[PDB]
Amino acid sequence: NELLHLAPNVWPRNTTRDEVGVVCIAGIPLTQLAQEYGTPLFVIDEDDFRSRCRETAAAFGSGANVHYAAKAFLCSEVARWISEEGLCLDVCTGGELAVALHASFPPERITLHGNNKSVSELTAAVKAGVGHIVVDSMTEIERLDAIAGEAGIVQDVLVRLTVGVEAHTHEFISTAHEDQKFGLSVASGAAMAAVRRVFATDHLRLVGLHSHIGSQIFDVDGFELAAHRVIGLLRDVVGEFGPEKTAQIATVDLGGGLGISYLPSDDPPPIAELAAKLGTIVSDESTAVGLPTPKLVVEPGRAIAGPGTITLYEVGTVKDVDVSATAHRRYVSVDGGMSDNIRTALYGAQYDVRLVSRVSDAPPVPARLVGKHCESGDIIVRDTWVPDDIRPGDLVAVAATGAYCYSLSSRYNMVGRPAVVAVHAGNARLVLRRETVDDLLSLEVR
Amino acid sequence: ELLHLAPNVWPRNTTRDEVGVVCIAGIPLTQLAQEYGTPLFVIDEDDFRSRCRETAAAFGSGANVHYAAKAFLCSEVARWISEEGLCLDVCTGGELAVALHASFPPERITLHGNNKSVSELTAAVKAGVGHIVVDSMTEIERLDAIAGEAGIVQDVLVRLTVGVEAHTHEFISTAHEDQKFGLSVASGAAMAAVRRVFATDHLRLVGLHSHIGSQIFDVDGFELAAHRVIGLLRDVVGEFGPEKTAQIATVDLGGGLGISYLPSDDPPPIAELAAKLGTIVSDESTAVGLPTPKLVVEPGRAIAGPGTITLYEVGTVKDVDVSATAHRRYVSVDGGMSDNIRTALYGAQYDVRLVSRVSDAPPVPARLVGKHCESGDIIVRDTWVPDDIRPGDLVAVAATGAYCYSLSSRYNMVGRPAVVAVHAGNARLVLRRETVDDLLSLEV
Repeated sequence: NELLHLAPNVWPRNTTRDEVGVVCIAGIPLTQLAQEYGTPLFVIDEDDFRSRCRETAAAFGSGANVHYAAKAFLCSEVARWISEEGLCLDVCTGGELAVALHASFPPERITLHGNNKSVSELTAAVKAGVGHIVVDSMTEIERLDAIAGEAGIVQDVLVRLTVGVEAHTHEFISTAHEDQKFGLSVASGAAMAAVRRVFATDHLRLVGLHSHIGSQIFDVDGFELAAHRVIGLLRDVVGEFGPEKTAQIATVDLGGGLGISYLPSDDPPPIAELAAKLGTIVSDESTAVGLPTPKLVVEPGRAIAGPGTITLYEVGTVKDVDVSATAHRRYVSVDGGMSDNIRTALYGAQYDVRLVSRVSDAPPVPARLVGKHCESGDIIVRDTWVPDDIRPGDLVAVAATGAYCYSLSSRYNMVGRPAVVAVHAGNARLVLRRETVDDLLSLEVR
Repeated sequence: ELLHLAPNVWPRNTTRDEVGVVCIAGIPLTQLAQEYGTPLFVIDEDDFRSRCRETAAAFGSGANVHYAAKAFLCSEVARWISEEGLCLDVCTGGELAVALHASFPPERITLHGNNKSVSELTAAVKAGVGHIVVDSMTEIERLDAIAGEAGIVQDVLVRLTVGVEAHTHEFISTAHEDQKFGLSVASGAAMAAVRRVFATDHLRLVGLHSHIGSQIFDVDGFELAAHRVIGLLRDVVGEFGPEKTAQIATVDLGGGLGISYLPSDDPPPIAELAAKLGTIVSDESTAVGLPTPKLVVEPGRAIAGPGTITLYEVGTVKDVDVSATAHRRYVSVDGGMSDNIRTALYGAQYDVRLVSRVSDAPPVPARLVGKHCESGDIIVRDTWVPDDIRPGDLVAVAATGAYCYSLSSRYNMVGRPAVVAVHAGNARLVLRRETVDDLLSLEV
C-alpha cells in the first residue's frame, strides 16, 4: 500500500514490478539475480548509467565538458562505458590512473587530481600523456615542471582554487578563510601566486581554473557566488597579464556535487536547467569584467553512477527492540553492512530501503536496517518503515549505492566485497567477482 | 618540545638513536621505510605479547581474556594469541575461516554477531568452537536445530542489553537501549531467552554477556552493568532454583578496555581495574545468594593497538590561512582514510610525531592529512608539527594497531599498506602491500 511506491527519481530508470509483485531492473526479477549471483549484491542498470552520461553531456553541450569523477566508482567496465559515451575521466591517485589505462581509456581525455601527487604518480601521468593535470600546491608545480621538461613536453594544467564557498542541499556557507587541504586561496593571494608561477615556467601551460564546493547541491546559488569569486581571480589576471594572455585560461571547471535523490523528498533540479543557469552566470560574470566567456566544465561522480545502482540484501534476523515504555523499533539485520555501505556511519547519509522479493499487505512499522558486523554503529538505513511481516529470507534493496559505496568498501570482520553485476535489456553479466577466503588470506606471507 | 614520546602512548620498545631517529625493537624507522615502503604498519610484537600477558595475569588466567579479532586479524596474530594462552572472539563467517586456517584451537574460540547465518553456525559446530554468544530468539532456534543434527550439546552465553554505555570517564544509563545487539533484561526478553535455552536438549547455558563501550577509563560503568546483569541471574533463581542457575558460571563484561591515544589519556593499569571488577562481581553475587561466577573480558584495542604505529612519508606541506592573523599547517602524507578512517568516522584523536630526524624548530599548529580526493580525508585533525617539517620527512601516528587496518579500504584505488612485525632487532613482513594486480584481481 504505502511502501509499495518506488519513487522514479530515486530508483533506477529501468525498474518495474512483476505480475507476481517482484521488483525488476532492466526486466530481471531481483530474486533471480540473488539466486544466480548471491547476496549482498550490487546491481547496475547499465542503460541508466549511459542515460545519465548522455543527459549531462547534452546539458553542458558536449561530453568533453563533463568529466566523470572516478572516485565515485571505478573498474575497467565503467571506464569503457565512459569512453564510449564521450566523457572525460578524472582520476585521483596513482592507481585510479593505472586502471583507467589498463582499460585503454584515451589519455588525452583524462584529468589528474589530488592534494599530494607523488613524483612517481606525476611521472607516470606524463609518460601516458594525460593532457590535463589540476595542480594543488606550489610544490606540485615545481615538481611537474621538472618532470615535463625532462620528457620533452608542455603539460597543460589547471590550478585549484579555494574560493570560500561550501554548498550542500538548499544552502551554502561563505568564509573569509577556508580551512581545508585542497586548493590555493584566492582571498589570500595564494591563487594569484600560483597563476604567476605557471605562466612563468617553460614546461607547463595554464589552461584553466578548478573549484569544488560540495556535494548534493540542489541550487545554483552557491555555484553562482563561487563562479563570481573564481572569475574575479581572472579579473586580477587581466590586471597583470593583459586580456590577450588571460584568454588562454579558457576553461573554468566548477567541480562536482551535482545532486541526486537518495530519498523521494530530495529535489535536485533537472540537469539541463541547472546547466543553463550555470552557463549564463559564467557568461554575465565573464563579460562584466571584460573577458570572453570561457568553457564550463563540470565533474560529477554521484550524479552519473549512483542512481542506477542498487544494493540487494537478504534479511536474516528480525528483532523487535523496545525504545520507550510504549514503542518499538524493528531492527532488520542483513547479509552485508558498513563493509559495503559505510556512508550512513561516515557521513550520516539517508537511504531508501524497500522489500523487493514480494509484496506485503502488512502495515508499515518503524525500523532500522542494520548489517552484520560487531559494532553497534553498523547501520545502513538509520530510520525507515518496513512491512510488519518482514521476515528472514526476504530480499530488500537500498536505492542509490552506485556512488561511493563500493569504492569505500572494506573487509571488516573479514567480510568480502560483494559481487557486482550489470544489467542491460534482459541480460545480466557479472562485472566484479565476489571475494572468498582466498582473497581474504592472499596478502599473507608464508 | 615535541620530542617527548609519551611512554603510555607509544609502543613499549620504542627508542631513540644516537642520531635521534625513532626506533622500535631496536630498528630505526627510516630503515623500515626504506626496506618495506610507506605507508607502513609496524607492530612491536613484544608489546602485543606483553599486553596479552599483563591482561592474563590481571584476570587470573588467559582463559578469562578473549582477544577481539575485530580489532586486527591474520594468521600470524591468531598464532600469538594461541601462544599467550588467550581466547579468540570471532565475529563473522570470514573471521572463523581465517582463525581456522591458522589452526587456532576451536575449544578457545567464542563466536559473536547479531545476524549469524545458518551456514556460519553450521561451520562453527562442525569445527567444534565451543562458545557461541547468542543474540536473537531466531538464532537460538537455528542453533538448537543445528547442534541437534550434529549430535552435540553446544555451550552458549546470551547477550544482554542492560542500558549502559560507557566512554572515557563517563557513562549513560538508559531506560530502553536502542541498538541492534542483545536482548533486553527490563522487557524480560532476556529472561524469555534464558527459558528457551534451559528448554532445548541441544544448547546449554553457561553464561551471560554484556558489552557496554569503548575506551573505558573507570570501573563505574562496569559496576552498574554488572549489577544489572547479575540482576538477571537473581531473576533466574526465582524461576529455576539456585542450584541449576549456578550452571550459568560465567559473566562476560565484554570489551572496551582503554588505551592511550593521546598523552593525557589516563586509563587505569589493568591489574587495578580487574581487581576492582572482580570484587564487584563477587559482592553483587553474594548480594543475591549466588556463587561468585567467573569474570571474562573481551578486549581488542587494549591488546593490539598500542604496539602498532603507522609510518608515513611527507609529500606536501601547505600553510593554510584560517584567520586574518593565524595559519594551520596542512601536512599531507602517503596514505589516508584508506588506512586510518577512525578520525573521519568516529572523530578519533591521534598523536603524530616527526620520526626520521630531530628538529630544533618551534612547534606550529597542524593537520595531518591523506592523499584522497575528499577534503574530510584527515588522519589527525589537531596536532602540532615542527615548523621545518618538509617533504621527505617520516612521521608516525601512534596507535593504529586496532581498527585501522581491519577497516582499510581501496578508496581511490589505494592499496592496503604492508604490515611488518618487529621483534628483538629483527623485522619481518607479515602482510604484504597491495598492487594494481590486486586492485584488478576481481575483474572478469
